[PDB]
Amino acid sequence: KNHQKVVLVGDGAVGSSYAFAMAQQGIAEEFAIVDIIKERTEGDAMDLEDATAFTAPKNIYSADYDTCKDADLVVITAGAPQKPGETRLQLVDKNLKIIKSVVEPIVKSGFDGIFLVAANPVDILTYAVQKLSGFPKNKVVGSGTSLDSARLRVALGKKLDVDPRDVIANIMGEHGDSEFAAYSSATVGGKPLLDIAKDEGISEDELLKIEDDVRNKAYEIINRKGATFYGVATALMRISKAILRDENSVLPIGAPMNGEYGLNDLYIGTPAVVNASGVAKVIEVPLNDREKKAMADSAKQLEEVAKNGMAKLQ
Amino acid sequence: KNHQKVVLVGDGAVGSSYAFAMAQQGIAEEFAIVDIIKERTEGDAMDLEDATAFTAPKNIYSADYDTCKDADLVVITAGAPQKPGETRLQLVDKNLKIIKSVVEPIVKSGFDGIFLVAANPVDILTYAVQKLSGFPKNKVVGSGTSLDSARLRVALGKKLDVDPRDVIANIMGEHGDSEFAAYSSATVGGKPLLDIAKDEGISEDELLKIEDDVRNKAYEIINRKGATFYGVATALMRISKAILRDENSVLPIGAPMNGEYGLNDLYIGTPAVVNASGVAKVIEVPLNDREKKAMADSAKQLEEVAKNGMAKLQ
Amino acid sequence: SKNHQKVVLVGDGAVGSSYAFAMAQQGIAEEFAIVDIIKERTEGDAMDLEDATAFTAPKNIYSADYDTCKDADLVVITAGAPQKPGETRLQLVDKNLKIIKSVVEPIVKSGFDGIFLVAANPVDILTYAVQKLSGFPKNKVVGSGTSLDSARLRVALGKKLDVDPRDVIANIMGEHGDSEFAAYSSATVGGKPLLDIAKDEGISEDELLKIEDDVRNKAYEIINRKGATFYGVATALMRISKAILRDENSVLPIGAPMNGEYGLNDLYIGTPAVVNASGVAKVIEVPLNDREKKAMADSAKQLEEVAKNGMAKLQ
Amino acid sequence: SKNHQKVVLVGDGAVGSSYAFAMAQQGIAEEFAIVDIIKERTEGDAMDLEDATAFTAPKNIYSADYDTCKDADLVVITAGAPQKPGETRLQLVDKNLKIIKSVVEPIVKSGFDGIFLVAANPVDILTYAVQKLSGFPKNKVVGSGTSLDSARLRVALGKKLDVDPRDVIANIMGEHGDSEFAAYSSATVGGKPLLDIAKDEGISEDELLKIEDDVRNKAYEIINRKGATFYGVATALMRISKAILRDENSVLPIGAPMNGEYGLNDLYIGTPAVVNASGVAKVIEVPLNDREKKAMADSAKQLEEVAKNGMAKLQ
Repeated sequence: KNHQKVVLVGDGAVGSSYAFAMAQQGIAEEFAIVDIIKERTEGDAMDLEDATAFTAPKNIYSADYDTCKDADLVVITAGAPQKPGETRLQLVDKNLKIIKSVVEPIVKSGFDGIFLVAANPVDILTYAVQKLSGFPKNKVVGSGTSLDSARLRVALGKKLDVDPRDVIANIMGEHGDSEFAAYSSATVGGKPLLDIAKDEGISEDELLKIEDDVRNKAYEIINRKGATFYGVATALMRISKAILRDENSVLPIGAPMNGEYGLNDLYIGTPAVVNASGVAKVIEVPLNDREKKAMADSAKQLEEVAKNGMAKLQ
Repeated sequence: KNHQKVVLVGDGAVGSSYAFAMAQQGIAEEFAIVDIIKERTEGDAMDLEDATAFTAPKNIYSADYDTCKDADLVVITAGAPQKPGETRLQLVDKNLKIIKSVVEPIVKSGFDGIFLVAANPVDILTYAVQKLSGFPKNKVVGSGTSLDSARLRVALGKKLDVDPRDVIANIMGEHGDSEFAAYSSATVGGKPLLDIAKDEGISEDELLKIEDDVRNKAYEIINRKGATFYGVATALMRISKAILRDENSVLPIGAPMNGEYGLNDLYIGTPAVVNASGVAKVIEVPLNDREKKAMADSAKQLEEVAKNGMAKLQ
Repeated sequence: SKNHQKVVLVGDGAVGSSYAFAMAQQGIAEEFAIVDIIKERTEGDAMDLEDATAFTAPKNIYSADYDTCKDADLVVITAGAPQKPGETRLQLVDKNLKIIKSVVEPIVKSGFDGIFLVAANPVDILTYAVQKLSGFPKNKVVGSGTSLDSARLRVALGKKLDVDPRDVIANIMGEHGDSEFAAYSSATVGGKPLLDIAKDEGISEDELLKIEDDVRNKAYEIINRKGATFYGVATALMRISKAILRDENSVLPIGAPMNGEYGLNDLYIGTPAVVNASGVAKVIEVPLNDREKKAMADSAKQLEEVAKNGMAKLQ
Repeated sequence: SKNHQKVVLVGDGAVGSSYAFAMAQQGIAEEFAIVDIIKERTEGDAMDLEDATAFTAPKNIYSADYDTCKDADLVVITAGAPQKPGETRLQLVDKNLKIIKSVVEPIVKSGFDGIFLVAANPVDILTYAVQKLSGFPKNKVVGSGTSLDSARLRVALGKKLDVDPRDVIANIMGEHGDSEFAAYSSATVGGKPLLDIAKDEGISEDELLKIEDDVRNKAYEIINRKGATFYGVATALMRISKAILRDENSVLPIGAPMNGEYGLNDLYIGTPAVVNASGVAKVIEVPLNDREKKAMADSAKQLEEVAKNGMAKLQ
């Protein structure tokens, strides 16, 4: 084959934004859009097409699951949101059944590329996507704590007047309320962030609120304009370029665990090296006492829910 | 001042997409969002911020009209859509009153940058923005037939298997039903498009439908997914870079007329040279008999509606 | 391949070293092999060029031999000695034909199955030779041809009109060299005839024939100032290389295989052509007015006799 | 200014010509003046570099004199003669101090009010001199300093770990040259200590001291192969130039004015620093372990005596 083919599954606000971000960046020459309502996925290809007159060329079209036979990359944003009076366990059970109905026909098409999974809850569903496909663990890449890392970075940028790209600051654990900022491993210019904190008169106090503001930014953005999508759309575009450009770039992702942090048989938020084979390397960072306790607490929790969910899905 | 400041006015789907497209492209270091509902324009700055961790740095914030004092660029997407049982004349009268309420406070702030006007109907409202501001005509740039040119280009690309960027094909006239494709001036590689048409067995017949499909793509996209925004968002980003990078780039825009096509005292769709001063040069293209008749018909029509509208607005 | 893309450069002179650096800046091709005779120089260059990768996109840059071509997507041939003072164009031709034979045989022996881009001068003779000697289909030998001088014409018409050179759609056509011409009648700015732009701007017939002549002399004029010319063609090579590796189907002026276009066949010559992952997708046959019809015929007949005598002599 | 940005290059040697080409590829700065002694070469170069603009972003590239600096945002000084065989470092110092005096006086006389970026070797002595001789605040003289060798260290640690060199946060620090060191204790990959990466990867203390030494020798090793080194620093200059013109507040290793950081004052020296439209925004004072504390002190004391004797001699 002559050029690179991404398949997006799920053309909601997250998925649409991803497709547009890949249109602006001129990444992937062919872009397949797969969802249930074919009239919408068509309208979206027609709308997204119009950008290719000012960006790089791209053949964007609406498709079905079979398009994956010759895909390099399947991006799964497929899932229903949290309806009021739906608990997290019902959201989990509803979304596992959605992801089973996406993975099985992708794998039946003879797709042998890389998965990036972005559907919430993302570390449960990255686990599920690997279980259901049979794919090697490194060829299922989780979006995981990429976005919330990006959020910690943008917040620490504004507080220090540093380009967000040079804040090496990681949100780690299960994407969601049990995640934490790995502040003791975090640096700007090689200099510890907890040293920058002490010279800038930024207390332990403020850093725990900065951390808690990252966890609540989804809520705060949903509560203002109804949804959140540009952040993750961009995080997804960035992991997409590490894979397709074979970069060996260092990104916080939902990465398969094989002993790192004392964890196994689990996807969870850590810095990883990302390339054409997916997760190349987990980077196992030094955790202080609080971070170590949040990673253990976050992981054990995530494991029970992801295994009962697969057991109940069957 | 040390860096470039864009102000978007109007943070609907068109405006939001524009802001994201400028975030991906790393164009403008400071990006002000002005609309009525401050909780939405805030939510959008918070959402758009998150991209700057993977793209170039950008200080995006919600503001009011006063932010324009030190703006290089004001992008006006402000306007209400066409409600069913609203005629075009009521849409015109409603949108003129909206644009008067945007222009007056921008000009009161002491803004002395460039306008790009994208609110529909765009050639009436580019006219209005120039009348209301008192600004020299070249410092009011219309979005005009940029999008629909982009659409003709993408359609002729697919039909010939040519990168849409190398189809030099212009939609001209008033953006809307009275516009036409300047096919006799259109070329690929220097070679006339009507010669490519005759070798490719593409009839006069097919080209008039290709033209009519460009005019109906808004409708067709609205009818599939409820709205159209990625095309114009990208067209707006592209004209935005010609201004801010002082490019002297050739783009189809709503350009001020001073004798070109036998027209005066009018903004209308033509290729123009775009730079840091706005419209540098109108490019007056050869029209065949049909194109000349569509440009005259489109322009006279647009003039009566734009002058009654300003007369009624007062 | 496709998901980790490999360019091989053959010839790490000024043109080739500039090419590698332009491909370093643009972040195009994940792997970049340099093949030249003196390995201590091709190594020193890969060491200097990798220093860029800390600020540009990642790239595996290294000195190699001809065997590296087995898994290459794209082989860029800049190799050949330039014109010595008492050397005739015929001896430059005969010398560089024997050099390109000595590059092509080991490329083919490596099992290389990707695309050639030929930049060695004289470029339309040597693109002919690369095709005859490789056995590769005509579409997978792309000649740099009139890309650079097209770039020169566009930049000169851009300074004259204060237009972005990327929107000045003017081609230099024919054999790259003294016989080439500006296709001014087919040339356009936003779809406007350039001859009409010329008449409104007070640019006469004779100023355009000088602009055309000044393009053919720019190499000499630059060589006489700073000893050599390379940034132009380095860029043109990078641009054709991006159309191939990104499968763009972009319209570029190139040395394009002829099959009836301009009444020509069994020749590579300067025309706008659609370029993608398979090399030359589509030759654009542009309309020629009476002067440039006669310049294309004159340029092509000439280039044919020299390419056929040269290959007859080589073989 | 801001909306049409002007860089002036002073010195169109190999380093400066590469810089201009990298700035051509990246589409940074709308106007680019080249100021050197031999005007026929600075013209030939502007003619060759403009040929790029047909495929890259538009740019007004031209040969100028020192007066062009009046409306410049950024003046890049690469100017100075390299080390002649029987020349001591003191005579190289004394020769290049008198050259930089002869560049700085007419820049200042033009009414130039933008930022200096100083790349001429020895770079931390000559950044000191550019500040003393210009009268400009310390923040508006940015030294290229340890940017290139930082780039070298990162590319070498990237090949060893198969990590994108852009994610290897390792700095070379001190005086650019033989006294400089790799700040390995403060160095990190995704927030992981590099010394921990070293111990898991079986990379010993002695291999890291060789990697450090191999960075200090890379210039020599490249010069011995291909006569000169330029693509590295050309790139480093382009990167610092983008942080200034885009007001990025990006963290880069540079020759940064000292005001108490490392117990140093009244010196330019290699440290990571935040760089924006006002030049040096913020020096990052990184933690030094016992070896690199003693390398920074040793490097800085040395550089101080030579910069003060040299300016005493010049003045």
